Amino acid sequence: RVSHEQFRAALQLVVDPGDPRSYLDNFIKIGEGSTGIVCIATVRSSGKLVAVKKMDLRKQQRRELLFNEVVIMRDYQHENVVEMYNSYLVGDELWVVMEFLEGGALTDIVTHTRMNEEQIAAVCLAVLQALSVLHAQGVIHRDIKSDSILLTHDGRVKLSDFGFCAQVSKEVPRRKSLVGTPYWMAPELISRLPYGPEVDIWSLGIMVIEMVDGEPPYFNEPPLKAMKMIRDNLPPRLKNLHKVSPSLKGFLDRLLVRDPAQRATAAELLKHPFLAKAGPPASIVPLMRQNRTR
Repeated sequence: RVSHEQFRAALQLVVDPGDPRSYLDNFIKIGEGSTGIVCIATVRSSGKLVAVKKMDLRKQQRRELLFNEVVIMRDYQHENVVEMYNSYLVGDELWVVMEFLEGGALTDIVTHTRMNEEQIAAVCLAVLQALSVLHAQGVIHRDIKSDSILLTHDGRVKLSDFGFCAQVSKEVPRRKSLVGTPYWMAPELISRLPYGPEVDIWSLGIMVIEMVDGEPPYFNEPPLKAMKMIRDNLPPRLKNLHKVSPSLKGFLDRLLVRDPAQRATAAELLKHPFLAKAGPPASIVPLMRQNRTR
């Protein structure tokens, strides 16, 4: 029996108090996640562009996850993680004022264009460098996908949408809770078992299929049957298994391991040769819609 009020009071302390509508003006909606809207605003004083994630407290499936965002954006800061400026509380909504990422989402790049290996390797590297820090401090970002990955004007990768991450300790080292995007889920999570931080390594594997094949495995299928197939059947494979290098296939084989105990860790993968192909963040800039002619 956690009242809507008792909850608000819990956030009232962890957030920046006051009304952010005081110093922000140019509110226009850019996109929409499962949690809420990512409406972008302009500052009055600086005159700079910032993203403002509004999320309703009442309209939530798992309400106590709202903490994840802000609680990870701070205490877990990094070059390949999004920067949060502030976080306020308004009416019945949670407003998180964040850095504006000019490059946009990865979803756009993979669907419309085909990335070469040197670009794909750069993205995987940046994510692992972010994960290796999170996993080491005991964090599981349980919703890894192209939709959660944002890019800068440089093309520098930034992991985002932390709402679906989880904390683990020596007391509670694993979790059962079912969280993430059906298609990018690891089997042990789909099966509703104790899952450690290796769920993200499978999910990163599914993103590599998304990066190559444009969409993830069994995507055209319904959501419930897609999971049954990932859980029951063999590790999913690429359609373009002929175009990929010997290195990439060998890399992805360590990501898409069904048995979590056998599936590679974050630290392990950083040493893998494939990530030597990783091209400069500037090599992603041409593939960004802004510069795409169509």
